[PDB]
Amino acid sequence: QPLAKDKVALLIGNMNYREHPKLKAPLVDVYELTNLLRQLDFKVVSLLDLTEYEMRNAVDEFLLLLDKGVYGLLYYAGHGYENFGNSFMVPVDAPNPYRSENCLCVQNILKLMQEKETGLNVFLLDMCRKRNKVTANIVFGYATCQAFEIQHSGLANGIFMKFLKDRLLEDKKITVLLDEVAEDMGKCHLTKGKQALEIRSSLSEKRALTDPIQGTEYSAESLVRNLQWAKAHELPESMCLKFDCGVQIQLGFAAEFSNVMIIYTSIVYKPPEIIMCDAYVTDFPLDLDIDPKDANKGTPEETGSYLVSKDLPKHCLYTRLSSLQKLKEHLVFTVCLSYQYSGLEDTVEDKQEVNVGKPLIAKLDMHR
Repeated sequence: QPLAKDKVALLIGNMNYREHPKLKAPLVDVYELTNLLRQLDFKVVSLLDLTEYEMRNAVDEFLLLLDKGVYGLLYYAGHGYENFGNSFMVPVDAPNPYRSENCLCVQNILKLMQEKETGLNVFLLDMCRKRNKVTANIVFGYATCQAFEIQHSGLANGIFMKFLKDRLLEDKKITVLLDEVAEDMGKCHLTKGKQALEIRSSLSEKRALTDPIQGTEYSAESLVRNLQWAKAHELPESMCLKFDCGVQIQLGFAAEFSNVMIIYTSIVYKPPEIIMCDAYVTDFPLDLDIDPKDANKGTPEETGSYLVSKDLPKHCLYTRLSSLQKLKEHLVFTVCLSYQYSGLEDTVEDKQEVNVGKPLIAKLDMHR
């Protein structure tokens, strides 16, 4: 039986491009792949809309986890670029036209992966393409069909992921699964008789994503890095804030991605002596680049949140923090309360600062 020393994954989805067409499929595809891999015991970091610097730093931190016998999986969905036999991943801040120096070279990552002694290393690219001795056990999948499908929900789903999600949970050698995905796509009307998937493999043994985790036992200087990566899925716990007037505010947290978190607030208790009160969140760290006109909304959809609406309580005010990878310090923000005493005309203001630590991606000690 093949064993994994540990299972680690990094998934990046780029959609909202400054100078290039916006993509739709990376949103749901990264969200669904994150859940699928977590089911298989991978410690996953998922990131949406990264700049050049952010992409390079996240890839470097992931590469650092690839110790002897470890199973790694790296997934990128977004714009891609091809130039003189080399392929490149395009970050959201890339200027138009495309330049190599602004992008991440796939061949250079493959080269760094080839120096690891991984039990398995799966590198999958799902790109919207444009032109103008000791085994590392690398399996490289390169789909150039990134084209999508609209669901009953109105959400976009990708072609490579549609076939992948139906096969990924099976206890079969990874290369055998990918050959089936290539056949599925070859029969699919959108990709029939076209260069849609290229698979490269240097896998000498029967390894699968379903393989159990071995004598994990980290090491001395791999310890902190791994504990931080394992904790990047942990939400801040719910909190109930008490104000001197007696009004109690509940603060809740939900996650779409490792760098996208939703904060919700509601008035849980209003004393009889208080006629009217309202609560709102403000003064977030500058690095997050929020804008008060996008915070404290009546519905999750108004903040740009559509993935976790079933897990979000109704009748709250919602705020979406989609740039958490930019956070270099504790997430400290203010809960403001406006209130009025029954029989009095004046509106009283009160406020308190909340520290929710370094949530999700902020747990990592990466370059920022």
